[PDB]
Amino acid sequence: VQQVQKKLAALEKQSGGRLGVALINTADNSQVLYRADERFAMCSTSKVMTAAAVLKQSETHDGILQQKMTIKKADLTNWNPVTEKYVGNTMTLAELSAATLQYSDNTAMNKLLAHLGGPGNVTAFARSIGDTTFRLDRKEPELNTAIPGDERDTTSPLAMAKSLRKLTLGDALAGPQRAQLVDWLKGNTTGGQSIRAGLPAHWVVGDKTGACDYGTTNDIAVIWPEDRAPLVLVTYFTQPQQDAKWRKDVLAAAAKIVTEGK
Ligand SMILES: *C(=O)[C@H]([C@@H](C)O)[C@H]1CC(SCCNC=N)=C(C(=O)O)N1
Repeated sequence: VQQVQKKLAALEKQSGGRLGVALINTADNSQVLYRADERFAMCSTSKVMTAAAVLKQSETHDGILQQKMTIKKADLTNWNPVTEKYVGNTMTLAELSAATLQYSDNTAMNKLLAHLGGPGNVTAFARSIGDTTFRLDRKEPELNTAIPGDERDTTSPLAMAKSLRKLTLGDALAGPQRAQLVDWLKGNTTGGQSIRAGLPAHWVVGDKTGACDYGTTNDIAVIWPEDRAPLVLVTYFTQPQQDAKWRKDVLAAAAKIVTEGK
């Protein structure tokens, strides 16, 4: 453990940024923490809490995931990998949730936010599940500024690890909703060079990445090591320069360091 600690600290010092790690081993509830209580900009990883809020509604509102929303050229933002393929057409909340989680579509994120009534409702949802750290303040793309010292749109590695666990393995969501979130996370197409890169290839993973200003490179995941109890891992990383380049490789190394031998 203290060896895992020295390695993480060395990884951070060599990277020149600020690293935040929180790993929860559901086998014995043990934890590997590094700046786990410090706040980091979540940017794209905040889409998990947001999608989960929509899923929560579906527990009481029958067929809500089949409800349609119109996509218009005016809704488009700086990143619409999927939504731009539907200009002038409709997308269901499920499709929007999938586009948001698996391709990190910014316009889909804003569609979900509009449906939920704004980011304050996502924050409220987080509080309803016991997360008092999480906070969503803005919409896309402003929530990605990741300004140092700014608390807007941030959370701690540990708090996000606990909520991801509650949402994917716990009781924060009901069975069908819990299963849909896990499926969406496993279908993510943007995490190939992050947490997944530092893990044995056959291990099963569900995750949500994030890449924003100040070279902030994030990733939150649920890991199933073969037939052993799943691990919940959060690797957050931010740098001194506003225009810094992303370090998906730092998250891969943090991942390997804390999960090796698990
Ligand atoms: C989330 O933090 C941002 C924001 C614009 O919504 C998006 C952008 C990306 S693509 C980053 C790196 N890909 C290729 N070079 C992601 C993402 O999931 O990676 N989130």
